[PDB]
Amino acid sequence: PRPLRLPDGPPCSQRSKFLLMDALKLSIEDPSHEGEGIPLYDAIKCMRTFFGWKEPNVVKPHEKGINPNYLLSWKQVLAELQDIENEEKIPRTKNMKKTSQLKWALGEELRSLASWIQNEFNKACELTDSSWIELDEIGEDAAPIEHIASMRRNYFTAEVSHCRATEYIMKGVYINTALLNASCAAMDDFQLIPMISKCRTKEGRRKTNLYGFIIKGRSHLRNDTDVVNFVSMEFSLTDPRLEPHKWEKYCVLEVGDMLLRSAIGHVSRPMFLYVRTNGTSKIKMKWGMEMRRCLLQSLQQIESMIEAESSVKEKDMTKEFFENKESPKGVEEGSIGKVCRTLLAKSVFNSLYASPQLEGFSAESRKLLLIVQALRDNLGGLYEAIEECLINDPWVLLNASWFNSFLTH
Ligand SMILES: OCc1nc2cc(Cl)c(Cl)cc2[nH]1
Ligand SMILES: [Cl-]
Repeated sequence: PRPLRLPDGPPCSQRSKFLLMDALKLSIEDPSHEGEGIPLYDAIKCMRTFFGWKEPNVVKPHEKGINPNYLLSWKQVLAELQDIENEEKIPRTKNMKKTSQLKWALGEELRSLASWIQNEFNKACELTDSSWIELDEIGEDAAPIEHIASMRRNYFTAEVSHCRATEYIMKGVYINTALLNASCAAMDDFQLIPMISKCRTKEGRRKTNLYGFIIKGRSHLRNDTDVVNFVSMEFSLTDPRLEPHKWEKYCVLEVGDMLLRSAIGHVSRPMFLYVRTNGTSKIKMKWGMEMRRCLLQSLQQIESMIEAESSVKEKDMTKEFFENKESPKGVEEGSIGKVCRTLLAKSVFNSLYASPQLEGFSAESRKLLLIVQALRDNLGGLYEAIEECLINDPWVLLNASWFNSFLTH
C-alpha cells in the first residue's frame, strides 16, 4: 500500500564489467590485412587508424588505488604494442611483462539512486546505425523452423539487430570468450586481450571495433567460482569530471584528442581511458558467453504476447502484432520496435548487472505486485524481504524506482 523506501547515501557508481553508454570504438572497415580475424592483429590495425595520442596523464584519480600504476600500465600497453610493430611477424598473442605496476594492479555501504543508470538503460534501448547479429542469430533449433516461428523471428530480429543492447550482447560474448579461453590457454601469463566487436554498416560493409584492452592475471581456475583478476582499459569521450560519483572504481586518464564530425563543424575532443581492476570467474564468463540468450528470452516474451492475442482472436496475430494493425489502439512505448528493444534491454541489463540483490528483488517484488494488483481490482514482512535487497546496486535501485512508479499508478 506504500512506496518502497530506497536507501539514502552517496550516489551509486558504475559496476559493469566494461563501459556501456560511455564506450568509444576505434574501427577498421571491410578488414583485409594479413591475418584478418586474429584479435591482436585487428587491435593493432584499429590502433593505427588513430593519430591523436598524446602523453597520458591522470584526470580523475582512483581514490583507493595506486594511480601511478594505472598510468604506468597504459604506457606499458602502448610500448609493448610498439615492440610488436618492430617484429617481422605479428605474434598471435601478446603476454605482457610482469612489471611491478601490473603485479600490483592484478593483485599478485548504502548508496542512493543516481540518474546515470536510467540514462544507461535509455541508451541501451536505442537503435545504432550498424547491425550486430546475423539474420539467423536467434535460436539454436536442430530442425527447420515452422513458418510462424520464422515470421516472428524475422520481425523481431529486424527490430533488435541494430539495437544498442545487441551491441552489448556481442561485446560481452566476445570479451568473455577471449578471457575464458586465455584463462586456460595462458594460465601463468599476463596476457593482453583486446576488447573487440564486429558489426555491419547500413551499406553492408563489415567493420571491426576496438573498445580497449584487458590484461588478465594468473588464472589457475580449478573450479567455477575461482576468480581471475584483470585490468580493463577502455576508450571514451566521456569526461569523468562531469559525474565523478559514477567513476568511483576507476582511474581515468586523458590519452589523446580526436577529430569529430558534429552538429557544428569538425571539433576536437579529448579522448579518455577508463582504467579499473576487476575480476570474474569461470561461471560468470560462461554466462557472459551465453548473453545471446537475451535475444531468445525477449523474443519469447514477445511470442507470449502474440499467442495471447492469437487465442482471444482465434487466428494468428503475428502480422497484426508486428505491423501494429476490444483491439489495442496503439503501443504504450510508442512502437512495436520500442517494446522489443525495451524487453531486450531489460534482459541484457539483468545479465550485465546480475547480482543476488537483483535475484531477491525480482522474486519478492513479484509477490507484492500480484498482491497489490488483486487489492486494486477488488477493493510488513514482505516489504523487509524486498527492501533488504535495496543497498547499493544501481540496476536494482532503478528497478525499485520503477516499481514505485507502478505503485503510484
Ligand atoms: O610507446 C609509445 C607508443 N606506442 C604506441 C603504439 C601504437 Cl599501436 C600507437 Cl598507434 C602509438 C604508440 N605510441
Ligand atoms: Cl542463442
